[PDB]
Amino acid sequence: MFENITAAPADPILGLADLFRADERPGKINLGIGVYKDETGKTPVLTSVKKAEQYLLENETTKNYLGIDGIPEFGRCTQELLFGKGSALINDKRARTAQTPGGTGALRVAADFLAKNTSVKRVWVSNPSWPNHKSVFNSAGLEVREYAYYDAENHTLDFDALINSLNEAQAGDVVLFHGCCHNPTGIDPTLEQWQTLAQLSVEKGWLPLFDFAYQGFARGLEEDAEGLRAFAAMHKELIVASSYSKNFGLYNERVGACTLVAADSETVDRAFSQMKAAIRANYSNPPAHGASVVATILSNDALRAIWEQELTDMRQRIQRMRQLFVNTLQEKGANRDFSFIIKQNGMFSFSGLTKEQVLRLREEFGVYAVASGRVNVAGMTPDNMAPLCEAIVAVL
Amino acid sequence: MFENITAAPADPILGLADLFRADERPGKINLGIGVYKDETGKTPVLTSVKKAEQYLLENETTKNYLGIDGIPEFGRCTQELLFGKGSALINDKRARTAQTPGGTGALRVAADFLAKNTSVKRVWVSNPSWPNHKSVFNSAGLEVREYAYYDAENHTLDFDALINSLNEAQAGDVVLFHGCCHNPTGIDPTLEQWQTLAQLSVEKGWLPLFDFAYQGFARGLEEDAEGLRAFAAMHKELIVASSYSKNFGLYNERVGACTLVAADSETVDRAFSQMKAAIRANYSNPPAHGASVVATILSNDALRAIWEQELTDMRQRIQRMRQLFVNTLQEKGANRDFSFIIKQNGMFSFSGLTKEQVLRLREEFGVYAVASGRVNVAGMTPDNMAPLCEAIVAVL
Ligand SMILES: Cc1ncc(COP(=O)(O)O)c(/C=N/C(CCC(=O)O)C(=O)O)c1O
Ligand SMILES: Cc1ncc(COP(=O)(O)O)c(/C=N/C(CCC(=O)O)C(=O)O)c1O
Repeated sequence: MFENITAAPADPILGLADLFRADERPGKINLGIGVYKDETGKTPVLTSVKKAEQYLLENETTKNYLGIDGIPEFGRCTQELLFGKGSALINDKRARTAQTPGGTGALRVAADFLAKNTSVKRVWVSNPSWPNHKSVFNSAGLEVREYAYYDAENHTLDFDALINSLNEAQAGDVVLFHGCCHNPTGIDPTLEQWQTLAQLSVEKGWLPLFDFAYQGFARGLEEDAEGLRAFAAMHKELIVASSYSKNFGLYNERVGACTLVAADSETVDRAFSQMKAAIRANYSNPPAHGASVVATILSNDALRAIWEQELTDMRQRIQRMRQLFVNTLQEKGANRDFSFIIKQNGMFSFSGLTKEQVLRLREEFGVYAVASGRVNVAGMTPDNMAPLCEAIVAVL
Repeated sequence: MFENITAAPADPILGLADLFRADERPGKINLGIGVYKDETGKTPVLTSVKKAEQYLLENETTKNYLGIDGIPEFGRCTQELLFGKGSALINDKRARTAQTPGGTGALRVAADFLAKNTSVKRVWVSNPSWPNHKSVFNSAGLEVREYAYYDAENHTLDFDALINSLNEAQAGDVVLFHGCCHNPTGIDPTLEQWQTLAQLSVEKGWLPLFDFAYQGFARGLEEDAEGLRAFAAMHKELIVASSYSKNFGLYNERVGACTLVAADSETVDRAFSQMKAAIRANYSNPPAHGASVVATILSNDALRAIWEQELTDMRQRIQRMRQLFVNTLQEKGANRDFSFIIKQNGMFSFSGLTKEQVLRLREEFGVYAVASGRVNVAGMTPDNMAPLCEAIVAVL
């Protein structure tokens, strides 16, 4: 049965972990996978998370199954983060949330739900985007088409090209938007651009699907949700796939949410029952530990204050690394303008390196980035910055 | 987009939790969902698990992503449980294991892997089986056909009907076997019947898929894997979807494994790369907490001894409830032979109640079972046994 199976191609991102660690030389520097590092080059457990875990250890009395949609408090807290306390969507009970294994899990549940219960056949994704978007949607039987996004000359959002691209999208197509911290470009729509896009998607009959993996890493929790909320104010229906992997540092505990919004309570409840059916036939019900940590923190004033400051600390350290990166590149070498790196949002910079320059960085210098030229600024430290920048200057 | 979606039908099992708890009367008795209860009617966290969780709390330094296939130690420990220490499958490196979110997750990963990478179109499942089998395989685009299994007159395995049923299976079809503790009948093949089936599946060209959710609940860890190992000794290829939900009491942490076996190391590695691709496009990588607990326990002599005794305690309490059930039914009423309940394996008894008798039990008496007549013996206690048996006798 298996003797004729062809090997899968290497994953453009996760496969870097394989190449790394297999690399035996001491000075190697990992700027690949999007995981936060502190100033010592480690990815620690958040202190708020350790405190929540101690509370769960001391107070959990059962591991009995959650409902298919997970912990109710987790869903309520998620909807408040997305839409705002006092939101009309929440008051009118227009939103239902399923706790999922990660943001990836939420994207797949959305895709399965859409493929089986609607007329959706196509998802529009930005060029460039996260490489696993195409994989998730294709796996559900949906085709993926690309829209223009990035002006590489000016390092801006090519808004006119984006709009003209999406003219080929038909009513009933899904359009995927990154909520904030675009992966890989770090360039987000302005509020006015979000507002224009919200209006256009209504008029064109697109179903918005938000991928919201970095809330809090651009400007702040409320600020980063402005685009989503502009869409929520205009649309009867949308889907949000959100992740707590980065902003709680809970990567391996698989903590995400799929939030379904419809015109009214009766409709969203009926539609959500089919989302739950899609979950039941996938992994049955979701993993409690990570989501319980998130719910415990978000619903407690003390823990939430600790966590919000830890998230602020992460955001500010990345911003400090952006500036140090630009300054150190000017030292040690070029003689080219990298000021655009300072304005980018999130953990990545899309640095202008070619595929071959990235290969050379890996092979010659032990500096690891993604072939797209994406580098993880959150992986930079005061200690590794000089060798990193010396390496980049060497490859031009 | 959503205004025309039809509501999903109620889940035959998990939907009981909804009907329960919504039921406001004090004397209600839950014999539905397959979760262990102790003598006090609670589903506690195992002590071995609490100890492992304290160790993780004290020693975990990161939540950085696991590999797509999860914790390496978890996979090694899983393969030893399935195949035995010193197994040829392990020595020849013919098996690869992915840590998954639950046994359900492992079944779905198997199904997706098979649908996309092989010529499999059909899965054969026993009549009766777990209702979610059909849902999982259909969701991957595989059709499900049923084979005969149960002689209800003699409460035995109808082996001749099983064999004649499977004559309609073609080479290249998948045949699903429950490893031990058949859900819902509690009737397993004898070792000699397993050995016959292993030989027959080789000659017929079936791909065996084992669902192994209850290892340790029939006779013991090694004993319960005899059937699987008989198949392993005869087949070049098979798949095992196993769960630690029940035998570690880790239901809501979603701890399972999908184990792929091929003729040699080169083949299983090539095939497993496509299993990892199927996972990446689903939930990306698996939840660490539950699987880390399992790995921590299985790989430590002290913790594993505590856990093995806790599992023995659970198995023996269920056996004591089987006897108390049969004895108490004879008291309080019938006048019918229930001795077959004593010989059944696992947490369920398939009691001979009709759909309407089960409805009456729920509506009139607040006793909750599945419409198939399946009752959770592990939900019976010395304290709830008399009202339970009085209710059953009342409906005949
Ligand atoms: C836009 C976007 N959507 C979803 C995800 C996945 O989040 P989780 O499934 O919660 O780990 C991510 C995580 N991205 C990573 C982390 C590793 C990965 O999954 O690729 C990266 O680009 O390096 C993301 O950037
Ligand atoms: C033969 C068989 N295969 C897989 C599973 C699912 O195990 P997990 O996904 O690890 O929770 C189960 C769990 N069965 C339950 C528990 C609740 C459920 O998932 O249906 C039941 O029949 O009541 C099972 O019996």
